[PDB]
Amino acid sequence: QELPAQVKGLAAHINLSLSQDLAISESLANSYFIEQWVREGLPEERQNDIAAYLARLMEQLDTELLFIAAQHQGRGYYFQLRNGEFLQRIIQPPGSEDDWYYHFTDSDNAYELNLDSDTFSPDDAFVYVNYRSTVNAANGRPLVVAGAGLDLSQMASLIDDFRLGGSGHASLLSAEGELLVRSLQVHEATRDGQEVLVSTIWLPELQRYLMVEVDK
Amino acid sequence: QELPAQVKGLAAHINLSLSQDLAISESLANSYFIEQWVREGLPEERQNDIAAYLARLMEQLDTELLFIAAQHQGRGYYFQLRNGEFLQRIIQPPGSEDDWYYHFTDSDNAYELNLDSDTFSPDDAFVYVNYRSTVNAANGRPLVVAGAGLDLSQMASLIDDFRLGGSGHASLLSAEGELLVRSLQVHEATRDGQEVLVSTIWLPELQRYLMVEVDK
Ligand SMILES: Nc1nc2[nH]cnc2c(=O)[nH]1
Ligand SMILES: Nc1nc2[nH]cnc2c(=O)[nH]1
Repeated sequence: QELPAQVKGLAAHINLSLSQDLAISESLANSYFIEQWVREGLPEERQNDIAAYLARLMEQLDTELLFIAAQHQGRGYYFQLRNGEFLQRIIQPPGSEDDWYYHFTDSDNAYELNLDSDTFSPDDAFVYVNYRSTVNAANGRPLVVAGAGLDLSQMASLIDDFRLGGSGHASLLSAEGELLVRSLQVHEATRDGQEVLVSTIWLPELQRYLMVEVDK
Repeated sequence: QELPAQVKGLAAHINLSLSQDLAISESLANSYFIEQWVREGLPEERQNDIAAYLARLMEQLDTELLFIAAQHQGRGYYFQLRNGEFLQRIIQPPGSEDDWYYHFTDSDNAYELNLDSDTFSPDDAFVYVNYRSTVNAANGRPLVVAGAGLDLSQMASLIDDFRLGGSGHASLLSAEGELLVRSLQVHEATRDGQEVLVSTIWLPELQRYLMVEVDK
């Protein structure tokens, strides 16, 4: 049976791409230079530097968004490099859209992959790689929560990266059944028109399932 | 046949570990802060900072050695964090042991995994993750060549990480037959005493082959 092993290998491909992104996100969240920039009071004079730094990562990871959420004097600051623009704002109280932060920082997870609409542009939704810094602020929250906001179209192109015979559909869903993107125990099911074979597997790094259809 | 697929999966495990190391090495070689420290003339005043920075990576990658080779005014400087010590020296001409540099910088490879004896301590030999910076100096050489020096004992523990049935031996060799470490088309060969099954596969990221023996 080539199809099950092929599904496992493609899942491994997705895993290694996300793992490169995750390692870079951890190194960014625990960056000594970013922590020193935070302790210095986040001077605007060095912002350009910071931008360049994040640029060097965006070129390597090919991700649309890069974000840094810093804590200083009890205030949270959200910075984002995207499309050459370096945007900055203040993190909102838990009653607004930034409650995700209060979520991830209240969980004991070192990292989570939460899908959410962008706070600078609510129209676009991204898959955010929230990684927590080892250092904690005086209020108990992570000093830095940095990572990469992935454009879901890329998600579509890297699952469309490999196709079995050039046909079939590959889908990636969430744990509640919310579908994220579209291009072990294998089963056979009759689809509308013609029958197909389906087989699913769950990714722990993404917290999310993966299905695939194949005909002849 | 479970053994071939198991060999492929363990090779994938080795690949993903080395890939985390490689991504961190690339981000370090193309670090904007390191490049600014180089352009500033490599001030000793900031050395502590640099050290801390590299420390933050060594804690994440669990690698014995971290190295940075910088170019400034036509002179090459070799820095290494290891065991809490921040060592620094001048890169030797091609007639000495640093010729590896002139090798890797003369190849069009973005990165190479060269095994070599340490230049600060010739007794210990490491597997060096040489990654080239995108920026080039005025003399045409990479402005920064940074990465991680892996202790081969770790290499032994991550191939001993997974064992089939708790028996058998897994070996990793070079392209000339030089064995690196010890714990597709499968073949059967009679070893001294009792017969065994052997199957090998080549890793492109490591440029190196992988064998494995199994009895019953
Ligand atoms: N909306 C939103 N923006 C983010 N920026 C970083 N992480 C997130 C997240 O989870 N949601
Ligand atoms: N000896 C030695 N030291 C290194 N430091 C970084 N790369 C190397 C290498 O290839 N050889």
